Amino acid sequence: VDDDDKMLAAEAANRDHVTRCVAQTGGSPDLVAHTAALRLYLRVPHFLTEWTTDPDRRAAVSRALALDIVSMKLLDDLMDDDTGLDRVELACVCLRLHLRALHELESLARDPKAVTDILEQDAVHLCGGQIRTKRSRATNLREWRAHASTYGSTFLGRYGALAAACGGEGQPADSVREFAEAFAMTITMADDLTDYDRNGERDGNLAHLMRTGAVAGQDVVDLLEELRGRALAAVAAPPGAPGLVPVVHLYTDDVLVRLLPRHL
Amino acid sequence: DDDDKMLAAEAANRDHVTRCVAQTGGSPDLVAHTAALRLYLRVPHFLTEWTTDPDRRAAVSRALALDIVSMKLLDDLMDDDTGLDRVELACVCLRLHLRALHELESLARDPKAVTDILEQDAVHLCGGQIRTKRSRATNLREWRAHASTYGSTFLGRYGALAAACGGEGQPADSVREFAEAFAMTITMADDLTDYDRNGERDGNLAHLMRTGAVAGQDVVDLLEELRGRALAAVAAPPGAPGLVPVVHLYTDDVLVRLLPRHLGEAGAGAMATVKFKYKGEEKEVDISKIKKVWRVGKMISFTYDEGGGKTGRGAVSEKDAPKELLQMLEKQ
Repeated sequence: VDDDDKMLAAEAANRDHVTRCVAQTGGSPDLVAHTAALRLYLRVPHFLTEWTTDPDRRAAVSRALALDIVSMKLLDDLMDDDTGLDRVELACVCLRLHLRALHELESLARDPKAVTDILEQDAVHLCGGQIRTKRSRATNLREWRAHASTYGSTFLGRYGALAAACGGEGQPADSVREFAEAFAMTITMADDLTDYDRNGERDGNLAHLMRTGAVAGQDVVDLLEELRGRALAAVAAPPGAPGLVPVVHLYTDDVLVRLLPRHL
Repeated sequence: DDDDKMLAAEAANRDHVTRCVAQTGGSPDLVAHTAALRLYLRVPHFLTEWTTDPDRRAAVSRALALDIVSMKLLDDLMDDDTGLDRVELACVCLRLHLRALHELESLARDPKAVTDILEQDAVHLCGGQIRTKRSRATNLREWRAHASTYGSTFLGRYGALAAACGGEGQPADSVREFAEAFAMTITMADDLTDYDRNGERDGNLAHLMRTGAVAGQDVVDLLEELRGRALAAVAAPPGAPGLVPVVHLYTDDVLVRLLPRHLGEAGAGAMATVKFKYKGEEKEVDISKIKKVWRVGKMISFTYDEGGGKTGRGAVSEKDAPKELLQMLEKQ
């Protein structure tokens, strides 16, 4: 039973927890399926909980983070209003998953107050950040990274902070967050460079900027290596999460080898 | 001065909400939209009426305002018909809600109480709202079942939170029961108002009344049941007597101002009558056929239309005269 085996079981368990919840609260088959298709979003909680040694606690935190992450993702679908899904179901399922995540996370936290502390702390940065990202679309790498540091980094950083607050002891809180924020940006880039063709995304889209020449391929490679370095550093602080090293290399290399060539 | 306390609480909640919306990056339109939620901003004042300490009362009141408003923005987002920017709506909705959780948790009687209350009936609330839109109500029973979720349960949770966060002397079950009953009176008012203010039809109570699928007298009865439920909750010890005028105000407003707009010529349904004996015969006439009416001691004498230019006569003791007839007296 290796790490891949653990990751795969975690993702399946998170997916089932999510779909059961969506279905019981009235979600239609189409909305349940949409939810089951958020693969990386259902997997990411497993990485964030890599520092949790108790396996039962780890699976509990993982699935609770997955409920809220899916919830925020549905809220995002609701703001772009472009999935064809019923807005009433989206909004209602979004709320229901979120409230269940709050309840599950608070029951796991050493101090239940820490959950709302973390969620309130940089709420203005995250929400005001998402508004500006859509207002003024990015035109170069500086601007792209600035926006992504909110809806990507701060967004995952919070779940990183929640994993440490709900994960028992032996948890270097600042490092789990540091890992989440650097890792988030690597996958946010991956997403941009994938959703260019799969979503017809242009304005503010990193792949678009690379193709139009507003952004240099070497700078994207540089950013990816900076993020790889920051993530590796975060997982090496004590107690340490060595299992995350191959994961950081996997997602970074995938962007360098598969995704970048598609835009240069 | 309860009316002045109420006005100021609404203003203070308004201030707290709009600043929060503005600081998150909500535009002037969105700020105006939330400032316009007058009843939503005032309602937290009713829910916290049992809170003895004024500084806790004001803090709980504004925290409830934050989340009620946030849920109202989520609702504007599921209908997407406000002209507001969807990104601002979603992000301000989230930011307000998160601020409300932090504030309430800081005042709660127990660390898990807030999330326990939000989770306990989240499925009943969320699946209830889905079904309200999925299967439009077609009679009073169905309209009431749906309204008990997005209306009663919705405000009941905030009633429960007001008790959880309001220190000692809170009769939890009572605050919540006042909330659930009052929310339905208000939900009915909104349906009868938004029929014309929004062009709402499918599943709309006023539409069901105009269409004949719901009878006026049943609506009156539901309103009276809700009024009695809210008055009983508010009478439980230690009591919140200040809410008594409030309950009457909203129920009577629906009865007097809104209902008639959807019923027509006297929609009580019960056309009132006068029974009397005239020339050895039993008689009964509709107050509608009644022409002239005057008093002689404790007797009420009158004339009415019998059949064509035909004119009837009668007199009854005032003890046997229906309200309606007695009203014609003074109106004559």
